[PDB]
Amino acid sequence: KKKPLDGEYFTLQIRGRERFEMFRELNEALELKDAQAGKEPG
Amino acid sequence: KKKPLDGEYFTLQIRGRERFEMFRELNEALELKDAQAGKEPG
Amino acid sequence: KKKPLDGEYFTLQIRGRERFEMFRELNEALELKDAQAGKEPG
Amino acid sequence: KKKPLDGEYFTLQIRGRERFEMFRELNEALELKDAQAGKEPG
Repeated sequence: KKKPLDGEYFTLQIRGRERFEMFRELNEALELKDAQAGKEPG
Repeated sequence: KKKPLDGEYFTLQIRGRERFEMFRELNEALELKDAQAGKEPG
Repeated sequence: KKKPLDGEYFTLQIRGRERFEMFRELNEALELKDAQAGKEPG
Repeated sequence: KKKPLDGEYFTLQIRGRERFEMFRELNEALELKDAQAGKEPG
């Protein structure tokens, strides 16, 4: 498929695997919002 | 000092510089509470 | 439509107007994923 | 003691008890850093 070039691309070292999964959820959250930006104004 | 056994160490790609600073903030947030887990709750 | 059984309904006092808008953003974030829990993951 | 001028005070309806405990955790997180804003960064 090859996705287009999105915004920049940084990284973050999250210590502790427990809190790691927690941050991952927040990442996907904002990710879906960005995809809803190109969606209808509704 | 600091911590004997360090937890795992993963990483996360944060697209977008604006949202990046947002996640980094939460990172130090949880890290602070971790240092408070040393002395019992008071 | 929307959702048959609504989950519980609590509340939270957010001190500071600046940080307030920050939490509200995460609120709608999780709410969006909840609506996606209807159709299987794809 | 504590803080002279308290910031504003709003509220937020968190649907779902599971996600509720999640937001509450981040609440105390930012509150802790606020108390550290007293002494310069070190």
